Amino acid sequence: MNRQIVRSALFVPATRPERIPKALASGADRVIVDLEDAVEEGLKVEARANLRRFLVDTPEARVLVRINAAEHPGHADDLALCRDHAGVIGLLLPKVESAAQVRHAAVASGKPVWPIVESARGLAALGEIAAAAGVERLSFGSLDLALDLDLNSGSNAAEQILGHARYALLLQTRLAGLAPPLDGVYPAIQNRAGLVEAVRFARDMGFGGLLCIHPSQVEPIHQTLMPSPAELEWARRVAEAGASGAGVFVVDGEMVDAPVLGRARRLLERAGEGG
Amino acid sequence: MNRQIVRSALFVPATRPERIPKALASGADRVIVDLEDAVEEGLKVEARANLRRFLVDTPEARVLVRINAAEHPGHADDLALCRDHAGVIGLLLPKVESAAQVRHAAVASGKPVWPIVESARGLAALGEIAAAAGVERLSFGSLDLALDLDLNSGSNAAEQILGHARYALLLQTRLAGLAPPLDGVYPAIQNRAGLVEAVRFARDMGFGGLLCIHPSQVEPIHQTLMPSPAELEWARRVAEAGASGAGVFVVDGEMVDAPVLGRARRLLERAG
Amino acid sequence: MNRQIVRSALFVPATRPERIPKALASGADRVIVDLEDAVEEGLKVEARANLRRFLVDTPEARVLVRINAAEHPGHADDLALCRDHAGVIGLLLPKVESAAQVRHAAVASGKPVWPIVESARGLAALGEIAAAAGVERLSFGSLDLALDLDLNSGSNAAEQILGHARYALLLQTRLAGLAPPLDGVYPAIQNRAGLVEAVRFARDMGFGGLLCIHPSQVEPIHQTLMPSPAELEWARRVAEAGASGAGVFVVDGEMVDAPVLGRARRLLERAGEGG
Ligand SMILES: CC(C)(COP(=O)(O)OP(=O)(O)OC[C@H]1O[C@@H](n2cnc3c(N)ncnc32)[C@H](O)[C@@H]1OP(=O)(O)O)[C@@H](O)C(=O)NCCC(=O)NCCS
Ligand SMILES: CC(C)(COP(=O)(O)OP(=O)(O)OC[C@H]1O[C@@H](n2cnc3c(N)ncnc32)[C@H](O)[C@@H]1OP(=O)(O)O)[C@@H](O)C(=O)NCCC(=O)NCCS
Ligand SMILES: CC(C)(COP(=O)(O)OP(=O)(O)OC[C@H]1O[C@@H](n2cnc3c(N)ncnc32)[C@H](O)[C@@H]1OP(=O)(O)O)[C@@H](O)C(=O)NCCC(=O)NCCS
Repeated sequence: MNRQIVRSALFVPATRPERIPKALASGADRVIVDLEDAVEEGLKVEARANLRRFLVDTPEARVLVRINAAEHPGHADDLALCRDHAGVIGLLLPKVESAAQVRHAAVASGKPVWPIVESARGLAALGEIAAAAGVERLSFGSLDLALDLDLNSGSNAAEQILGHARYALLLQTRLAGLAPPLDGVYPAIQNRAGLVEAVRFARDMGFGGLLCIHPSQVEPIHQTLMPSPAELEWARRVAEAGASGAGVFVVDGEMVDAPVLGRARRLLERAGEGG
Repeated sequence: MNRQIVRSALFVPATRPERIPKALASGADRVIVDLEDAVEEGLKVEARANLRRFLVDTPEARVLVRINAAEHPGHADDLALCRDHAGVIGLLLPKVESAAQVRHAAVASGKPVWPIVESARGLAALGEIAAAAGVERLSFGSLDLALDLDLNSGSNAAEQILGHARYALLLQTRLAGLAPPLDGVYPAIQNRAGLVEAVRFARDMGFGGLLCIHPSQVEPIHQTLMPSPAELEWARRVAEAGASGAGVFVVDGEMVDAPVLGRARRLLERAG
Repeated sequence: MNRQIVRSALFVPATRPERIPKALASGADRVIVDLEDAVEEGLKVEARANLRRFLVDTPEARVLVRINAAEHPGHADDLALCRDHAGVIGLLLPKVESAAQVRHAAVASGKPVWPIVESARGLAALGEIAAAAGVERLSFGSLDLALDLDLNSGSNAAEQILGHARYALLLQTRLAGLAPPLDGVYPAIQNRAGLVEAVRFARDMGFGGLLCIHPSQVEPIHQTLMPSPAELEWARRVAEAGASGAGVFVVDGEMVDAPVLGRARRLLERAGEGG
C-alpha cells in the first residue's frame, strides 16, 4: 500500500520465535517471518503456530510473512494467518510465476503482496506480475535465480545475468507504479565491506533497499543508503546555480539541464531539505 | 528515408540565437535547436521567434529542432514552425512514449521524426516507436533515463542500467531498419579523454554518433569515430585472404569466416 | 530428446573430408560437419558428396551437420542427407528466424535441430524458436551477430551487447525445457588463456559447452568446464551440513539456504559424487 522506501527487510525463520523480537529491535524497516524455505517441511505446522503465538502475544508488532507458494498444502493456512492478524502487514510470495498467483494471494489474505522473483518463469511474466492488483513492491531472490539458471553465484558472469533480472525489476517497478524495490540478499554475513559495496551498487541502480538475513547487516545498509557529504554538496551547488532560473548551466565542469537539476533537487529533498 | 551516418548532433538553445551560427560552423553533422528542456518556460515563446528569424534570415541552413512534447501548450506552435520552414529537416520528439505520438508529430510537421528515448515507458514501447512511419533514427536521453529510473548518473550501476536501454535502441534500430542511432550526451565538456572513451564505447556497440552539447566536442567525436590505422590494415589483410574466395582462413591468429570477411569489407567501404 | 550436456561441438568443413576423422579423434563431444558458410558456393555440391562417403564409409560415426537454410537451392539436398544416414544425429539450422523454419527442417530431416541465432530477427523471435517442435538446444553465432548488429568484435562494448543475446539463449533454454546451450565460437585458435577465460565465463553463466573450430580447443574446453577441487570441496562441506541438520546454516562465512544447498548438491551429482 506504501510508496515510501523500505531500506531493509530482515528474514527470521518462524522456527526461532525468540529471535523475532531481536529482529524487530535491530531497527530494520521491515521484519520478514519466514514459513517457507528457511522452515523444514516437518516444522512448518509448528512454525505457523509459533508465528500465531507471537502475533497474539505482541499485538503492536508489524511484520511481513514469507508464505509457502500455492503448490504447498499449507498455502491456504499461511494466507489465513496473514488475513486474521493485524500484525501481518504484507506477505512475500516466493516462486511467483504469474499474475494469477499474485491475485489469489492478495485476495485470500487481503494484504499487500511483495512478489519475489526467483525463476526464469517469474522473469518472463514480470510485466503481468508487477501489474497485478495487490502488489506493493518487487524484490529479488538472487540465490534462487542462480539455482534456476545454473549460475556460479559470485562470479562476474552470474552477476551479469542477475543484472538482467535487476533491470527487469527496476523497469517494471516504474511501469506499474510500485514502491521502490529491494535488491537481493547479501549472504557473507560478516563481510561488511562487501555488504557496503552491494548496497551502494543497488542504490545507484534505483533500488530502495535490500533484503537482509542478520541483524548486523542493518546498520551498514542504512548508513550506505544515505547520500554522502559529497553527493549532498554537489546537489546544493546544482540547486544554487539553478535558483536564478536558467535553463542550462555548468557545475563541476558538467552541463546541467532540467533532468540533472531535477535529480539534484530530489536528492536534497529525500535527505530532508526541500525548498 | 535518410540512412546516412550522423556522427554528431550538437544542441544549442533557441534562447542564444547568436550561438546557432557558431553551432553550424563547428562542423557537426547536425545542429539541434532546442525549444524544450534547455529553454526556461518563460522564454519559450521568445525562443521560438528567435528560431523563426534564424531560419528566415539563413535559408541555406539545415537544422534539427527539439520541440516541446504534446503535453505542453506550445506543442502545436512548435509543430507549425517545423512544418513551415524548409531549413527544419527533422524534429526531436522528447519523452517519446507511443507510436501515436510519433505518428502525430510526423503527419503534423511533414518532416522526419527523431524519437528521444528518455523513460522506462519509452523503452517498454520502443518496438512500436521504432516501427512507426516517419522515424529516421533513435537517440538516447541518458540523463532523462537517469531521472526517470532514479539512477546515480556516472556510477557503475547506472551505466549497467543504461547499457540495457542502449541495447533496446540498438536492437530496434536493426529490427525496424532505421538509420544509425546516436548515443547520449556526454556532459563533462572539457574532459576530452572521457568524451573520447564514451564515443569509442558507443561506436564499438553499433551507434553511429553522439548527441553533443558544446562545439568543442565535435572534433573529438569525429576523430574517435574514424577507423584507426590498425582496424583499416586488419580489414585490408582480411580482404586479401578472402579475395581468392576461399571458405575459411586465419588472420592474426583468429579464424576468419564469412561474417568476419563481411565485417571487414563493410569497414573498408565505409572508409571509402 | 537428448538433455545431456555437450561440452564441445567442433566445426569442420565438408570441403576437407580428410579432417573429419581428425575432428572425431579429438575427443569433442560433437563434431559439426559444415555445408553452409564455411563452404564456397561452388564447392557445396562436391562437399555434400564428400560428407556422403564419409558417413557411408564410417557407419559408426555420429555427427551434426550445419545445413544451408531454406532459400539456398541445396536446402532439400542437405535435408535428405541428414534424413538418410544414421550417422547424422542432428542438424544446426543457421540464420534461424522463426519457429516454422525449425519445424520444417525438423520434419524434413526427422532429426533434432540446433537453432543457431545469428541475427537480430532471430533474437527477437527466440521465444517462438526455442519452443518449436524438434529443438534440442540453442547456440548462437557470435561473429554473425557482430555483423548483423555492427559490433566491433572483441571489444568490451561488443561483449556487453553479446551478453544480451547470451542471456536470451539462457532464459529461453529454461523456459522451453531444452538441453544445455552452447556459447559461441572463440576464434583466437592458439590463445589458450583467452579460450580458458571465455569457457569459465560461459560455464559460470549456465552454458553447457562451447562451439569450437579447431581440435586443439577441445582439451582446454573440457578441462575448464570440470568443477575445480575448490568447488567440489565447498559443495562437499555444504552438503555435509545439510544432512547434519535442517534449515539455514553458514559455510565459509556465507548463509546457506535451500537454493544454495540445491546448487551444491547438483554440482556433486553432475561430477559423479554425492554428499
Ligand atoms: C543465518 C543465521 C541462521 C545465522 O544464525 P546463527 O549462526 O545462530 O547466528 P549468529 O551466531 O551469527 O548470531 C546469533 C545472534 O544474533 C541473533 N540473530 C541471528 N540471526 C538472526 C535473525 N535472522 N533474526 C534475528 N536474530 C538473529 C541471535 O538471536 C543471536 O543473538 P543472541 O546472542 O542474543 O542469542 C541467521 O542469521 C538466520 O536465521 N537468518 C537467515 C534468514 C533466513 O531465513 N534466510 C532465508 C531467506 S534468504
Ligand atoms: C555551451 C554551454 C557549455 C553553456 O555555455 P557556456 O558556458 O557559456 O560555453 P563556454 O563558455 O564554455 O564557450 C563559449 C564559446 O563557445 C560558443 N558556444 C558554446 N556553446 C555552444 C553551443 N551549444 N552551441 C553553439 N555554440 C556554442 C559560445 O558562443 C562561445 O563562443 P564565443 O566566445 O565565440 O562567443 C552548454 O551548457 C550549452 O549551452 N549546451 C547546449 C545544450 C542544449 O541546448 N540542451 C541540452 C540538451 S542535453
Ligand atoms: C580455421 C581452420 C581453417 C584452420 O586450419 P589450418 O590453418 O589448416 O590449421 P592448422 O594448420 O593449425 O591445423 C593443424 C592440425 O589440425 C587439423 N585441423 C585444423 N582444423 C581442423 C578442424 N576443424 N577439424 C579437424 N582437424 C582440423 C589440421 O588438419 C592439422 O592436422 P594435420 O597436421 O594432421 O594435418 C580450421 O580449423 C577450420 O576449418 N575450422 C573452422 C571451423 C569452421 O568450419 N568455421 C565456421 C564455423 S564458425
